[PDB]
Amino acid sequence: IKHTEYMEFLKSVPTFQSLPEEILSKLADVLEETHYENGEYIIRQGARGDTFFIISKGTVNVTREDEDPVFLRTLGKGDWFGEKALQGEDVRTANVIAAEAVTCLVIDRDSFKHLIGGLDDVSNKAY
Ligand SMILES: O=c1c2ncn([C@@H]3O[C@@H]4COP(=O)(O)O[C@H]4[C@H]3O)c2[nH]c2nc(-c3ccccc3)cn12
Repeated sequence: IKHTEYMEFLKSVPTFQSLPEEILSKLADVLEETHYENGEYIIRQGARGDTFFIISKGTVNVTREDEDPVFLRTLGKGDWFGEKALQGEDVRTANVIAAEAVTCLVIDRDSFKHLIGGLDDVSNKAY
């Protein structure tokens, strides 16, 4: 293997191919693979979060309640989410819901803050 599979996947993602491979190797060491089915909430707006997600398989819907939640966007393989709760306050600012069989590569806060949080795509993200 999985470490090699994770290496090969991360090297294919434009945000992460900017990273030194030794950093990619450390990420591949520590990331956890989680799996979702259609309709399964991955993140719930208003929860407190410490994890960053990279989609390695499937698609997800992002929604946010600003009564009912409005559809924001769909993300797929190679996209990522969960950074805002890692950028200051730890509140989740939107829901992310699986729309099918999903594999996310999940990075914890300690790994994120050292290895990912400085990436300009991530730190300068805007919606
Ligand atoms: O358009 C988006 C969006 N598209 C994807 N995502 C991802 O959903 C994740 C949910 O967890 P998180 O830890 O908050 O990180 C998030 C992002 O990665 C989005 N978030 C997101 N927040 C806003 C917002 C916030 C505060 C005030 C007004 C609008 C708009 N907005």
